[PDB]
Amino acid sequence: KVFIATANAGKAHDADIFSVSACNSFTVSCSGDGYLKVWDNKLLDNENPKDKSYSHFVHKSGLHHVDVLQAIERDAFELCLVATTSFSGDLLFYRITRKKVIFEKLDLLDSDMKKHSFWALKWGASLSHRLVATDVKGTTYIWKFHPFADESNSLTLNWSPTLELQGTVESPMTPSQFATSVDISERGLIATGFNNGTVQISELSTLRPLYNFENSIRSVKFSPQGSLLAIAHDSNSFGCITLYETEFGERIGSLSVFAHSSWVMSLSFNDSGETLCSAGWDGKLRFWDVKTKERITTLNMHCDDIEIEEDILAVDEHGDSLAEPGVFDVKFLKKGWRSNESLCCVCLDRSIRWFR
Repeated sequence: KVFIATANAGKAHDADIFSVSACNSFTVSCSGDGYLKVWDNKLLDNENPKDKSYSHFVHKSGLHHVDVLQAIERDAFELCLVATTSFSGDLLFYRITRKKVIFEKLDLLDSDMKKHSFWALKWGASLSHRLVATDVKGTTYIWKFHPFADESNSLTLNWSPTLELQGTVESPMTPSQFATSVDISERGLIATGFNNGTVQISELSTLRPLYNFENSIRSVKFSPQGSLLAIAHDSNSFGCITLYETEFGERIGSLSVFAHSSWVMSLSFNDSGETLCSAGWDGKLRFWDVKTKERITTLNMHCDDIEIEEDILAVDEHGDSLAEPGVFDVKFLKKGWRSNESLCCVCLDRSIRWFR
């Protein structure tokens, strides 16, 4: 397979772009500058992404994670939610709607929850939608989202959302350590990565530990099937991918040629679960055939890739070259989301890039 550049935005944020997510309607990025940025997916015949972009300030501590949920509520109510976590440990919620794109901050968490310092997060789309998050102390949280507070509000489509804590699962290790990453599968499995190289899988709806196994985990992603778990982890300055069968937790394989000459920062399975994209701090997006565990293609990121020459960022804050900017995050987009499976990544040169 061959992936090609379709659109990009240089100097997209005023600070580092740590995380990116997408739904049918739009890609959303978040940055250490404190802003969310929404990017229309229905972009035109090579039109400037920035002209179809909408920013919203969230928290001056900066944002390090963002995920978007988009569904229709019984052919009636368009539901589009963004969750993002800040460096202060806050976990903020915004409803998104369309003169054009509007952000509405939601008050969902109680006082008890707000004492935690949230890190990683992930929506579990459709009986109600779920959300999962970690905090820095190593605990994972599981909520159920409701667009309507009671049935009277539901019967009138009266927006009044709540978040109901289903419970938590705790960190296996001696003293508890930083939980860097999370995911939730379609089959109902939760996986949590930690900064000591450990990973604990728990059962959703039980919320009880099933098992675990043992340098820091950076990303954790269930394949769409749910039968395989890909894990990015540091290992003596290099970045490694280890695959695990998901039932007993046996390691079944790995991806190499180590996976990246520097850290593997993020993972993203395509829709079929056949391809796996690795985002690397070496500034590479490598794609892996999952079944044969074999590298298929590589995209090398360069600061001079930016279509508008004016917002090429060739040098960082200290004078060091951004010739090959590391990739903070990557996400596969479904077939018909962009204007044929798409992809999006965000890199150290403060750029966001769409492909294929």
